[PDB]
Amino acid sequence: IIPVEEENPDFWNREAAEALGAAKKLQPAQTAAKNLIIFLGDGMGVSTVTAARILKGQKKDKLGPEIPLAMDRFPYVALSKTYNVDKHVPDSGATATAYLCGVKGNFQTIGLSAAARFNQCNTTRGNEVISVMNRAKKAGKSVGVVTTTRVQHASPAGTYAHTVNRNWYSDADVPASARQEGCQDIATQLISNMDIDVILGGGRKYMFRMGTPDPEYPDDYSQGGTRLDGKNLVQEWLAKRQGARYVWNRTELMQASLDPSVTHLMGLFEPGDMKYEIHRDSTLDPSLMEMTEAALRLLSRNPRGFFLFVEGGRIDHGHHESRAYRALTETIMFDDAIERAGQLTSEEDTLSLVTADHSHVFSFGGYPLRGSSIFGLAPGKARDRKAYTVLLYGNGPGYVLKDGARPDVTESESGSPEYRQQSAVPLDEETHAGEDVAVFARGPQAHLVHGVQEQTFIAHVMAFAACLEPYTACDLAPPA
Amino acid sequence: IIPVEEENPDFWNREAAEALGAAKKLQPAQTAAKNLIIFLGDGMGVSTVTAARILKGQKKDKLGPEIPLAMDRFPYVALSKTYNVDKHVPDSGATATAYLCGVKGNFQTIGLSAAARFNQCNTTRGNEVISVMNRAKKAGKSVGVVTTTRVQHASPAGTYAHTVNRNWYSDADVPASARQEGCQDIATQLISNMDIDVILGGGRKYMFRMGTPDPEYPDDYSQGGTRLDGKNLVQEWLAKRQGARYVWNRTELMQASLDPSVTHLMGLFEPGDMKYEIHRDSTLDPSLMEMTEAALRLLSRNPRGFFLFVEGGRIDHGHHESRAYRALTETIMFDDAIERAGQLTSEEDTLSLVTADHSHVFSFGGYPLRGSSIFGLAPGKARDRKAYTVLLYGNGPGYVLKDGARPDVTESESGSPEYRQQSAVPLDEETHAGEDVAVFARGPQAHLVHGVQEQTFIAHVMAFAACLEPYTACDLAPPA
Ligand SMILES: *[C@@H]1O[C@H](CO)[C@@H](O)[C@H](O)[C@H]1NC(C)=O
Ligand SMILES: *[C@@H]1O[C@H](CO)[C@@H](O)[C@H](O)[C@H]1NC(C)=O
Ligand SMILES: *[C@@H]1O[C@H](CO)[C@@H](O)[C@H](O)[C@H]1NC(C)=O
Ligand SMILES: *[C@@H]1O[C@H](CO)[C@@H](O)[C@H](O)[C@H]1NC(C)=O
Ligand SMILES: [Ca+2]
Ligand SMILES: [Ca+2]
Ligand SMILES: [Mg+2]
Ligand SMILES: [Mg+2]
Ligand SMILES: [Zn+2]
Ligand SMILES: [Zn+2]
Ligand SMILES: [Zn+2]
Ligand SMILES: [Zn+2]
Repeated sequence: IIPVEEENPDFWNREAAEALGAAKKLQPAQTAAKNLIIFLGDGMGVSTVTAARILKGQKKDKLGPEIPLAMDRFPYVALSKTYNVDKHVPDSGATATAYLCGVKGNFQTIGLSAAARFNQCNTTRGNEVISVMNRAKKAGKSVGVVTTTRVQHASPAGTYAHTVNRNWYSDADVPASARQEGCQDIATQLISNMDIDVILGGGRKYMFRMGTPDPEYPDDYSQGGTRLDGKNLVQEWLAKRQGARYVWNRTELMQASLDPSVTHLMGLFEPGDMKYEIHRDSTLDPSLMEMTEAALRLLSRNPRGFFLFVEGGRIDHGHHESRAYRALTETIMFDDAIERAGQLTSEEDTLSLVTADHSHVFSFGGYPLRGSSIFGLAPGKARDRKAYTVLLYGNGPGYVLKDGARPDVTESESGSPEYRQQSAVPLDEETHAGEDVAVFARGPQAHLVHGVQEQTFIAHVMAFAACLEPYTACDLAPPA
Repeated sequence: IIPVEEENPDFWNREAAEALGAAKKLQPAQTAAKNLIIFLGDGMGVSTVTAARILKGQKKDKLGPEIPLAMDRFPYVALSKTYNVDKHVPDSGATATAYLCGVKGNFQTIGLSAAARFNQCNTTRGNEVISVMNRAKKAGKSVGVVTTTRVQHASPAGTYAHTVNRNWYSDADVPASARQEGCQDIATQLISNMDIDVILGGGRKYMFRMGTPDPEYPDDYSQGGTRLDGKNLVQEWLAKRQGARYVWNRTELMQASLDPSVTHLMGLFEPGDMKYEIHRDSTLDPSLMEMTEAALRLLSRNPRGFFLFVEGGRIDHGHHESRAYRALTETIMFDDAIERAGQLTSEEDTLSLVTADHSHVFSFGGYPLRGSSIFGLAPGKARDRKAYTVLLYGNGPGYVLKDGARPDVTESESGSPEYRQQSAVPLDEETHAGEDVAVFARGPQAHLVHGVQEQTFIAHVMAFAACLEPYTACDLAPPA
């Protein structure tokens, strides 16, 4: 559909004139950031962002691509180079080390330099690299970890842990030799490595001993505690903090977030990862947006400021399933959380960065008409005279041969929330992609986010902006 | 391979400290641009840029992803939204209208507002939108069009033409009704619409009448002239310009580019598009880099400055064939041309933008090791126990079923210049992609290139920077 208003060149000339005016008004801050927020869209590459924008635009009353995402409104953009030291196409652990600790590492390790080796406990020590969140805490700021995955998953773990193996969620996962050598599981590291004021997401199970019924699924044993060392880490965490509260559901989160004197809040809302937003029980579970507001309620009380990590952690998972519907709906909720944080904080004193850890082999093609669904079919048949989707994957589990050929697909099918887009190569899981991802930035020192940078730049600019870390001699005036 | 130096966190800390220093030194110009250069990588999306960087890095003596492209060194980056008014995934014609005329248009039209309709000659008039190159010429600047495609192809045509149909290369292509209605073929528009000082690329055939032997392929009739109206457009062009010279080979280009008193230069080096760089006859044909130097030699003589359009036009073509080897080698040559222009011009007075018209359904995945060839196989077999490549396409002509299944592939095969990477969907041509592309910018007013913008922004910032177009009342000091 051709929007009549866009047929007039003045429509475009007006918009661009407005764009130039706004571009010209941009000025660098001379003041430091009181607060730091990194929003991490896990797997949210450039193709995911554009596709998400179109979907969200249509979710509203619009044609799609012309409607900005909240992240699109951020003034400063850079491209981030995501390679790990040992692999061109990275994982979440070693990219976390880069954008949270400012040092690149090897695939599947977290918070360690590339002198460490994956799954070799005895290469750990000396190679720990401290996150900017850790450094923010050392400087007196409150710190928060918020994600739709397990809080012990690779991305949030980058804020606090150091491990040669991202799979070491609880002691149950650590080989005896590594346990003997003192490599702690991530759940333990979560409560021991540093003080964290707010911890919100999934991952209940790793905190409790085997036999412990999950409170929300007391009749599904696979959801119960996993630990073999007898520890209740929630209880240990509560015991070492006054003002500490633990919640596992939305209503309790709500009460806690408004309760003055709740100073430490741990909200673990599923046994493992939180449900996709489309499957979320809105009585039992907070959305990402709700969790980030809950975090902000508590974190904003500290006069010295805060560091907050907010992850759209299941964007990635949607893409791995090659279910773009799940990837993009997670991305919209991620964008809503970004929008909400923007409503609850000031860019005068808060440096906010939105980025992705890496991308996916996700593409948006065919030649679909303006206003068409992102989940629709490309106009015109493929060379095999069957339809195909505008959304596709390079590889992954949507590769199908139905009696010896690529199957036709219909609009109703292509539009289903369970639909897996086709790929060129069958894999149980679609693969990450190695191309540059965006960094969006607003707030004090956001103008420093520019050009094409190593992913490590994200950690360093945030540390610099807040006068942390090796930049205590930033030469910045106090936050506005 | 793990580079030993990168195992030390100070490697990363040093680099990022250096990055912050450079970021902090960036200052906006208060002066206008004397010169304007747009480098257009046709089809050169974010995945193409990263893949190209890795290849080029290894072409040198390096592991790949850590080595900047010339374009990577540009300080300012924005994301450009490429949708056409009528289609989410655009073509080269209507994106040209956006980044060259500052107005979005409909798919397969050039230099027309979206009030025009494709292939409807009688919707043309009133809807012409004038390019910033045209406006630069009106302001006394010299102007140059340089590309590896036909100079009448959609992208260069955006600098000078206005047509409802990009396929109208010569009069031979225009229906009688449209000819009767006065819609001129692009080759005619090339010589008639405006004065152009330098025209370098392919497209000899459309300039000469049928029967005219091509000078370089006098024994292949399909390469001869196409025109039915009896016109020799080269002769007509030469006749209306003193100092005018026409060349069809590299040695003549060389002589002309150093010949003072050659004031107008038309170099048409193939009948149609120029050969891929890997197939270029270096005695007969100039590379893109060589052509852009030739252009700069002539254009730089004007004291009022110049506008130059330089296109890596066959990046796109490589991707359409799903031959990433051709796409990426074109991208490297495009980057070399950017590097060369940077050597021959000053960022004190030259605004240079590098961008793409749109992307492709090209992805870079698997989990390949550091230092591995971009054309190599992903480590580990696919779910069908056969190898797969790190480079893949969503759709296109690399979709193969060899006796009823996805064929295995070897390293020697994957690395061949003729190799087509696999896709999910068979198409004669791989399809453009609709995700945002990068804009890289350096020079006076380059800092205005920021955030997420409509593609039209590219035209407007360039016009603004040079105080052209509707921005004669820019409020800028004279060029430095
Ligand atoms: C780590 O332990 C393994 C297993 O015994 C051993 O082979 C290796 O040498 C150790 N490396 C270090 C750094 O001690
Ligand atoms: C939420 O958690 C509390 C325990 O803290 C429990 O009493 C309440 O029943 C829970 N709500 C639901 C709906 O399960
Ligand atoms: C263009 O010409 C066609 C063919 O005769 C006609 O149907 C149509 O109405 C014309 N449109 C305009 C704008 O004159
Ligand atoms: C280049 O063009 C000129 C005509 O301008 C011709 O005399 C010369 O032979 C050409 N060179 C080659 C190698 O064909
Ligand atoms: Ca729950
Ligand atoms: Ca030639
Ligand atoms: Mg994650
Ligand atoms: Mg082109
Ligand atoms: Zn990830
Ligand atoms: Zn992942
Ligand atoms: Zn194109
Ligand atoms: Zn194309």
